[PDB]
Amino acid sequence: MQIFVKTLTGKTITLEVEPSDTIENVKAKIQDKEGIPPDQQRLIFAGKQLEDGRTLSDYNIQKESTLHLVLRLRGG
Repeated sequence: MQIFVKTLTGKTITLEVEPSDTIENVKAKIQDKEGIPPDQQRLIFAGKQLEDGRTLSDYNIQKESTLHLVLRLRGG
């Protein structure tokens, strides 16, 4: 299924995922399209952060959901 990943800069990125993919998979696709390393990416959906060991299905993310991508704070 497809899902929408909205960025801080107002851009909308389009992904093709499968329910069983883990959150680290999704950040990794964001990297091959935008170059943003996974360690710097935060996925927020409905006000709640998404965890790398969890799956898209564990958060009840369905077709055409809009996931919000927020960048991590400064760490040095």
